Amino acid sequence: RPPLIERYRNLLPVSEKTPVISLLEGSTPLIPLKGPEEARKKGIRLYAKYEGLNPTGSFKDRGMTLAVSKAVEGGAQAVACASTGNTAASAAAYAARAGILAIVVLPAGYVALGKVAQSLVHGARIVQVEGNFDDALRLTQKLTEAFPVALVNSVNPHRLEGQKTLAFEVVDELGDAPHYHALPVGNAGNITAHWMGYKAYHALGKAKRLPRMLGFQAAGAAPLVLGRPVERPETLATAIRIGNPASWQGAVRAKEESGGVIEAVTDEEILFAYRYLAREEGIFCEPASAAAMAGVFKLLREGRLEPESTVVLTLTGHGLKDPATAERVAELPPPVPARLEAVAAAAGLL
Amino acid sequence: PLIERYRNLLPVSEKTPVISLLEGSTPLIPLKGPEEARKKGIRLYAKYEGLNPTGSFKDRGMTLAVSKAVEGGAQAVACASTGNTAASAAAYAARAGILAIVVLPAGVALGKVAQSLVHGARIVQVEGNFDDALRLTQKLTEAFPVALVNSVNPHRLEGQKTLAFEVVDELGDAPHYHALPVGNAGNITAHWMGYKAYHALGKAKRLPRMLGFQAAGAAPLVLGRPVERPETLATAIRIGNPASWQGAVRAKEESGGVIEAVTDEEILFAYRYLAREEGIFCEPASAAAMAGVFKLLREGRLEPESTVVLTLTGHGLKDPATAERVAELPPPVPARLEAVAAAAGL
Ligand SMILES: *Cc1c(COP(=O)(O)O)cnc(C)c1O
Ligand SMILES: *Cc1c(COP(=O)(O)O)cnc(C)c1O
Repeated sequence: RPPLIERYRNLLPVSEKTPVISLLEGSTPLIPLKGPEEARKKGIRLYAKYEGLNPTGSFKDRGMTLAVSKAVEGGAQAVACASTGNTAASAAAYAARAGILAIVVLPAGYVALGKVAQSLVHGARIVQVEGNFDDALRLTQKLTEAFPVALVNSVNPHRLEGQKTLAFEVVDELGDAPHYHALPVGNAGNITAHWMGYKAYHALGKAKRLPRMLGFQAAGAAPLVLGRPVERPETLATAIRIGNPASWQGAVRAKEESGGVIEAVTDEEILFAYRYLAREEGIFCEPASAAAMAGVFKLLREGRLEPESTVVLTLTGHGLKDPATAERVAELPPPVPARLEAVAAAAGLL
Repeated sequence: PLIERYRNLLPVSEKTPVISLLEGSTPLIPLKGPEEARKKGIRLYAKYEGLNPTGSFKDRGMTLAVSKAVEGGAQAVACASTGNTAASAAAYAARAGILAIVVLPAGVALGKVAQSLVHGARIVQVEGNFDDALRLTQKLTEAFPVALVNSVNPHRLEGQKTLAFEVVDELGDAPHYHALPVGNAGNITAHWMGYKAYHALGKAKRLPRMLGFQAAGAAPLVLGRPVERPETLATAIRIGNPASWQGAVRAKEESGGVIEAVTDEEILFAYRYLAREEGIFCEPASAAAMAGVFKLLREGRLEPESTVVLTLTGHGLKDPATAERVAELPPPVPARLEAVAAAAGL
């Protein structure tokens, strides 16, 4: 696992003066999937780029390594965001690695300790303000303008450049870009970066073809499917519970230029794919990440994937990011006497 | 795949069905410090096993144990524990299309087994104690087509030995010292096996001194006798009678290393240090390895200019309870730039 910035140095906005703040993120496994049967019946091969195996458990590490490295190169004493999720955790981990502050501004009483616990252990400075979520974003902006603090939010150009490397790794591995590439779409910075990576590698000549990007959003938070912002987003897939994507334009360009789509999958569909990956492929990912697999199931049922094609799915986060969704009251059989036969019977071996 | 990468050094053949989640090949992250180490030119590297498919190094052993189990036509794998072994076993069982059985004493925080459950593991609770569950799992794997995938399965040790191969492959040689946590001691046994094997190959031009560490409240190998009431927030190494006891002692003696204890406070300190200073979030049991290095460092027991590798066994995401316990949310401040800057430490 080389530092991501070093693996693609000549293709990234870095110089010899750029301080490489790396946790050896990237270079994640591209697991060939066994099925599903719907796909095998048509010679369609699926590969899961397992981004949950990045340092903080999310693909965001790809963008953060570059963003914090550049921030430091600029003399920044800290980075900031107004996120309560995987962004804050990634920012905090890299800030810690750099020896600088990670600042997260949020409306008081909004988040639970459990959700920001990861970023806090990394020493994140979480500032709850007595105001609205608009007050937090705003105060964040001014912090970035009055002090040496870099904003590492969704639109940070460096986060997008770093996230582009995922496409590079896929082509390096497969020998070419896949026919299709599915992934979840929240603020849409990831699908925008994926498309950037593919176009860049294509121009470089390492990728002969360009994949059709397949973006999927939860039905309850599908502004890019609906073609309008969603004021009241909702879904068990927290990572993509977004009503106004920050990289809206980037997503639409990626979709259009790649000849792809951005469609919706229901929470039931997301939950189904979530279970499928865990029980059938042995891959535990976040519900939002599962949306990508739900998306492939959807198009397979609709007969919209060409036979004999290759499909790559970016499973964005690790299942451990959201234990709650995995801890529904199990309702396990009652205990059995400490007798072997009883045990084998309970284990279903008889 | 790990099994393919080290095919010639593992007990496999063309007949072995490879059940892999592409585990292994984890990052060997060079640590910035601590200062105590920089002071003596002692370089530290963290082999981050928390980035394996299920979040712990055990996947190294599980891929081999399950693959061999299937080679023998096993209809299932089983273990008498909660936590990482259960989760790793369940994930690979799912991958292979066979059952994962987890036998536990009756009377169980779903968090201890939620990860194995999401993979579809079958939990069987028996009305008896820990020994009854283990005794029953043993008899179960002897009578039925079920492989026992606990710390003493020989295939798990062989698979886990690969960690040493990778460390040598990347550094270009074996390190002067290799620290890691010790629960059932299968991991330290495997690490030594790996170094010995690479030594026979000429890959390692030196043998590292193995430095094992246990939580003070669960340090049987440090006390020379079993602990009937093991205690420690470091759940993964809260083991009173290590199943791979002799293997550990041999690793310690033959390598000229040690197996010492660190307190829960020292473990939390190392845990905070890794995340806050190196940006590495690991499970508390894993931090005991860094705690151990901190200990020998202040005792002046690590040769200057030497290389020290630490196996951080699991990912911090494995233990949210401890993370929440350590985390603290500051009180709200007014929504004013000066109040925010002040609180952000600017
Ligand atoms: C941030 C995140 C997303 C959403 O990605 P965008 O670039 O906002 O579209 C999806 N899944 C996970 C696990 C994430 O962390
Ligand atoms: C299993 C485990 C240990 C203990 O390893 P032993 O082989 O039992 O010595 C330590 N840390 C983690 C994260 C583990 O999963």
